[PDB]
Amino acid sequence: ADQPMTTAQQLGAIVKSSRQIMRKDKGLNGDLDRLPMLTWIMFLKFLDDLEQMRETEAVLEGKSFQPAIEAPYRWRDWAAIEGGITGDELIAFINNDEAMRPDGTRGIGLFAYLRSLQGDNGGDRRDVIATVFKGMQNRMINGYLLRDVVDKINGIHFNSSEEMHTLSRLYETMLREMRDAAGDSGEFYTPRPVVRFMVEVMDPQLGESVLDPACGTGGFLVEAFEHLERQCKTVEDREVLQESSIFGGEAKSLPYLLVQMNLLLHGLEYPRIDPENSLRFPLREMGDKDRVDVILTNPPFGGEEEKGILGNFPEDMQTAETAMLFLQLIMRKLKRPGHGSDNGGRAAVVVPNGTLFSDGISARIKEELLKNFNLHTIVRLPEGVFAPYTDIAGNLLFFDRSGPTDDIWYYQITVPEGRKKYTKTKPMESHEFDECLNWWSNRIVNQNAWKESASEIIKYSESGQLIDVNLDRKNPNSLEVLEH
Repeated sequence: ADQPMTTAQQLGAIVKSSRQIMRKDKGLNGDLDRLPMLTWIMFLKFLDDLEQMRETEAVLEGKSFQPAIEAPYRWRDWAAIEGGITGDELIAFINNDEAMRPDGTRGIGLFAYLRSLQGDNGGDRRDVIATVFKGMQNRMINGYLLRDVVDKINGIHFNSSEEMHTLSRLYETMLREMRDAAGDSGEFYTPRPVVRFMVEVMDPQLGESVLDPACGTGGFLVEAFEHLERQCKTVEDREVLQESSIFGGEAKSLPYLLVQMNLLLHGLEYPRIDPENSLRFPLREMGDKDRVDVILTNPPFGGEEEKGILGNFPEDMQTAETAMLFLQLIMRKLKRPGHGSDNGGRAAVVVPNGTLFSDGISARIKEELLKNFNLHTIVRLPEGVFAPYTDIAGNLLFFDRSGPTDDIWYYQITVPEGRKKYTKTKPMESHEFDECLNWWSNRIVNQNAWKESASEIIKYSESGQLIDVNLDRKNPNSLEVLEH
């Protein structure tokens, strides 16, 4: 019988006790420094335990195994040995281009090794590990303290990939919270129930490509991958899964590293995450070679882009509003029909009310959307869904590239009785999407769902000038439509 997995309480203890050890290291200043430290250490530990499971699996399947990391650079070589390399010797092994290694031989140091990893066949998990470590550095100065942290993390344990994923989830929650513990009052996060709903209705299929141009710590991409993994029945299916073309963009350092790490731990060979501004490329240079089957995303609800970015967009669509520029990017990146599928690509996009009611340049963007894509469903959510980052209401746009919009289904979810908005401590829950899920493939008008028409929504003057595309439509059954 194998030892039980680390419990949630135990993971918390390890994380807190490690941070408290870090408070003694003069090389580290606050969670700004401590959280990336914990993260690379935790990653090398998780990765090696995963590699053990993969090696074991390959032996059972009579298949060859290729380690991502080779001895003596694996966790089991340098970290897992009681009373192993420590003090100045440890710092040297970590930091140096060349150092005495844990096996008593001189060679390249750990970070230098990880940063110089490269895939055989034109890019694999080793190249992603290298990119991750090129974006991190060891800031601890005291090797005895580093060793002490490594000894705590070494005690983490799991028996399967699923157990590992549970701990990864818990860890990411701790980080976000720590980074919400009155230190950095900010960031933004799509709640899990909203992500799962969006992935469930989008139903990504093995063989499809997926993009999230604002993937954060990778919520949509990881959920998409797990959804894809449930479809595998054969060895061939598994290869398709692991070689999936999965793309992301994320501007924030730690989240950028976290999405790459989690996808690698899920078995994706090459998460393709761009750390720079997703809006920086000329849409007009984009073509079929650039397009994807599925887009799952919660772009920013607000903000403005610098003027240099605007030049990348059509002359009549140069709004500085980030949320609207992302909408154009997403439209551009959907596969056109007749390129592997009949409907072309499909997108699910979280937008604020402002996107819906906006006018001017935004109306032109929405006209283009309605004329060239099928915006078949808009699900409208209660205020508070994104608490505590903002109480603003959210909406989910579902569109594909099949052709122009005709009828648009609206579906409004209401906050449970007696409450007016969700809260951090009382968040929205998955069961609340059940009614919508069942309705999705059995659409009828009712208390929550109604139809609008694109030709009614888009308004032109007699000259044919565009006057309005207002998608902020209210539930005709609601009382706001009754007594205004």
